[PDB]
Amino acid sequence: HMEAVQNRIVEAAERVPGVRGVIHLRARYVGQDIWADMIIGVDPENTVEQAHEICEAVQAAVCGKIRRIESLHVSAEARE
Amino acid sequence: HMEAVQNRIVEAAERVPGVRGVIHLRARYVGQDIWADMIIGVDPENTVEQAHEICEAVQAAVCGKIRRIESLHVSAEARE
Repeated sequence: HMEAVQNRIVEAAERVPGVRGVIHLRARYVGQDIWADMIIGVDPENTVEQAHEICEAVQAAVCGKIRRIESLHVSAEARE
Repeated sequence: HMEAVQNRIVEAAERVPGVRGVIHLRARYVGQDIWADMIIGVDPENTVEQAHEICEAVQAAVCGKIRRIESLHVSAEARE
């Protein structure tokens, strides 16, 4: 049941300003830890710099709320 | 490691309007489920009716965020 932990990741990410959905989330256990890779949607008219700031906020928010995560790589794509 | 689940319960409860701390939290596993009893602090000058509303909001907030909880009994005491 990774459903429970993935549901938490998504919820957490979605509550960060500028996230327009979670497009992708791959999470796996490395021992008792989670390592994850996520793609978020953002406004296409955000700058690249803003997109990088939103990714960094999501990394902070998600890692703050889900203490078992030990690696979280966040990227962004335009979403309408 | 019930520390992780109890930390989540407390955080969740503390973010509900009118909670002035978690005074007490007993949580235990009943199979894979959590059953818990909690006392929250509230403003002494809240009415008894308001205190009951805050308890009901905490029950909702906590059970909404921690899906493994299958019983949560919330009571209130005055806290300055």
